[PDB]
Parts: sequence; structure tokens; C-alpha cells
Amino acid sequence: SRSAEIMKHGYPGFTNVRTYEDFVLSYDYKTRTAHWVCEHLTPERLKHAGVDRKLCEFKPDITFPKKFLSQNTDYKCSGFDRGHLAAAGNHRKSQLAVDQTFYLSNMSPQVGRGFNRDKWNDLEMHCRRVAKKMINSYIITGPLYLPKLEGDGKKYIKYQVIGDNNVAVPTHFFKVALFEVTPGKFELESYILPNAVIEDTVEISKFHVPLDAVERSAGLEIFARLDPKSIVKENGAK
Amino acid sequence: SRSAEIMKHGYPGFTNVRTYEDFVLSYDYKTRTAHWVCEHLTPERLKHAGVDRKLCEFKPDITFPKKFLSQNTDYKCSGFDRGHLAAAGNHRKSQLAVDQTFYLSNMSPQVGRGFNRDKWNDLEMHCRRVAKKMINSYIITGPLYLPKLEGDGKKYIKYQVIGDNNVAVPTHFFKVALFEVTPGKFELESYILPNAVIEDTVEISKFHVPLDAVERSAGLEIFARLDPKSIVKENGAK
Ligand SMILES: [Mg+2]
Ligand SMILES: [Mg+2]
Repeated sequence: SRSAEIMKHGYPGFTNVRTYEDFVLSYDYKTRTAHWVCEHLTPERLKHAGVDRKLCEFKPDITFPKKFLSQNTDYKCSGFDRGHLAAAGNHRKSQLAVDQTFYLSNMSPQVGRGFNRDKWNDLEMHCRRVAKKMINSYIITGPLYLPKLEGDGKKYIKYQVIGDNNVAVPTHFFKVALFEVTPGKFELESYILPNAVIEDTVEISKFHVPLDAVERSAGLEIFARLDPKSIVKENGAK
Repeated sequence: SRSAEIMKHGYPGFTNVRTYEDFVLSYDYKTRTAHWVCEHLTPERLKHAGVDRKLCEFKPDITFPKKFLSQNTDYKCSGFDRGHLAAAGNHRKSQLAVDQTFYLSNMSPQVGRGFNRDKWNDLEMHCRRVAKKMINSYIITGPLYLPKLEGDGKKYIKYQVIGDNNVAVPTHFFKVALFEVTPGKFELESYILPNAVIEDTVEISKFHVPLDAVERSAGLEIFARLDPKSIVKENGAK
């Protein structure tokens, strides 16, 4: 199966899991967005087939209960884009595959100018470009709701919710990418970027974090089924 | 089976489910506390055997990964009690049953004077008192993180996290209680109380909500597998 081929190195969690044609998603009934999504790219899979992104329509995934759905109206005039976790550009092999990347379960409220349309997209483009020199590539993407130290010396998680459905606006997003460079051996790259305007001059390497930090902040077990010795490079090191 | 006996009317969720001796719990790797607990009561099960709560100890359940565990040190000098979601006093039929209610998975950071020790406990006693005039009784309890409309006209969820493990301090707690009064006929009671000091003169009935508000706030499906026609009483009405 295509799902087992994607989820080969572990499910980060097993909450409300949905297997689409070309990616896997875990949906959070509370935040009205994803816990995480997982993708598998090969250089062959990054080659386009009469497939058209202009045909795609933002809509909910109605396999989830009605009361836990985000709707296009939650995102209208909110100040945020509907930002795709599993990117459209990664799924080019059928119309339905890419159509599904426009399901609102794969959307999180994202700052547009300076993030989604810019620095975040850069990180997506980086992964595809790197996926081209590798045998297999696996990417986990998802929202974070990170605590901050405030004035009174205590820590608070604060995040906006938008719309009547109260879809959560993540403070940050993570992205873990696992690239198979030679059979059995992998490069690992972990990122946490703020859901905020980032100046086009900042390089993505600056948002490098350990994989341990993503796991703790996200409440997720990432690439749990991969032997750590098979990793020959974490964030550009070793 | 006992878990099947407890979960007769439905799982609110399936996230990190741990079935203990006498209750069922869903743990949240992110908040370091529970999504929900489920309890079942009969008049028989509210009778004591030689079992003593003084024997119990606050510890984590190490069946959960270490990075997702809350520790006693997180609650120490935090301003909060270890508030049991599944109450010790609902579990009087064995020593192991009660011992388990002192797992940190069953604990949430709660205000002590005016809540845990005071208004929440009354609600706990209320459920027990009713459980005695009823054939069967089912209780779902869990924490909530509720958004607030602020001055800028935007909504935010904001909550404190305590300890080095960053355990969430919930904004509110819910409790839904399903009492079987005659065979296949039910009285439904739903509550939401704020994790705050509540004056002892407020009656618990003042915290009634529709079941829908609990489902929407918590992102859970409570008693979903129950015929609404089986319910003959909602929050004191009909
Ligand atoms: Mg995007
Ligand atoms: Mg208590």
C-alpha cells in the first residue's frame, strides 16, 4: 500500500488518521487543523503528469464529524492564508492527489506575505530540491503552540483562534525531513519557524533545532522506527 | 470485560488510551495531562472493601514515553494541586483500583482552596450521591482550554504551563454524567467549571452547559453511541 510506503518510518501519532491518495494526515478535532502530515517523495514522483492546480478547490474533508470542521468562512478576512501543510507541489501524479492537498484538514492559519508565500515556501522548495538527489525522502509537517516567558516570570501558551469554528492560529510550525542518501543511510533536517513575517534574507538553517525539540513541543514521536545509527547527518553536521 | 463495561456508551476519543483496573484514560502528550477519563458507577461499587487511600502514591505512569511524562516536581510550588480527574472516591472496590487514580496521567494542575478541595469535590460528591439512586452511572471528566474575546476584537486561548516539563494549566474542567434511572432511560448532566477560586455559595447547577459545548470545546464525542430518545432528562429539564 501507498500509506505503508509513506508511513514506513513511523506514525508520529494515531489520532484521527486519514490516508489520502498521496499523503497521510492526523486531524485535531480541537484546533480544527492537523496534528501532523507525512509525505514520501522520490525523484520519479517529483515529475508532473494533464494535471492542473487551477482546478483545485478549498473545501473541508467531510470524513470528519461536522462539528469538528473548519470551513472556508473561518479563514476569510482573518488576516491569515489557508496554508497547506502537505504542499501541492509535492503531489503531481494525479488530479485527485493534488485536489486533496486543498482539503481544509491540511490547512493551518498562516501569515501570508513574509511566511507562507515566502520563507515557508522556501523551506518547501528546499525539500523538493533535496528530495531530487536522494533515493527516498520523508517529510513530517505540523503546527506548534509554543510557550513564552512573560513579565510575571511564568510561562504561557497564547494563540489566536479565528472564525466561528475557532480554528487555532499556531505560534510556530515544525518540519522534519529525512533524506535517504545511499541505501540504508539518511540525512535528517529539523526546523521550527514562527508563524510570522520573516525577512527574505534570513537563511532557513537559522531555524534548525534538534529533532528532540520538535518531539517535545509537538507531543509526537518522529521517525521512531528508524535506527539512529542510520542517520549520518543531523542538520548539516556529522 | 471491565473496560467494555465502563466504555459501554462510547469512547470520547482514542488518543493514547490506557485502560486501568477501574477506569479508562486518554493521555495528551502535549499538555502532559489527560484528554479525558471515563468512569462507571453502580450502587454496589460505592461500597468499601479493606482498602485505604492513605496507601496510594502520586507517581507517573511510565507506560507513556518519558519525554511526555509530567513529574511531581512540575506541580511542586507551582500554586496548583495534583487534581485527580478520575476521583479516588469513585474507586472503593480494590487497592490497585484506587492506587491508579494517583497516576500523574490522571492529574491536572488545579487551584486548591476554592476549586479542587472545595467546589469541584462537591460536584464529585454530587455525582456519587446520584449514582446511588441509579442502576448505572457513567462519568466523563476532562480539562478544557477555552478562548476569550479580548479588547482588540480577536479571540485567544491562553494558559499557563508549570514545571520544566511544561504541564498545561487548564482554563476550565468539564464533567458529563449519565445516570440510568430506569432500564434504557437516562438523565444527562453536563458541567463546565473554571479552574479558579469559586465561592462556596455558587451551586453546581449554575455551571450547566449543553453537551454540545463540551464536545466542541474539548474536541470529543461523548456518549455518541447513545440514542437521544433514551435520554428523558437534560440538566434538570424534561
Ligand atoms: Mg503553503
Ligand atoms: Mg481532586
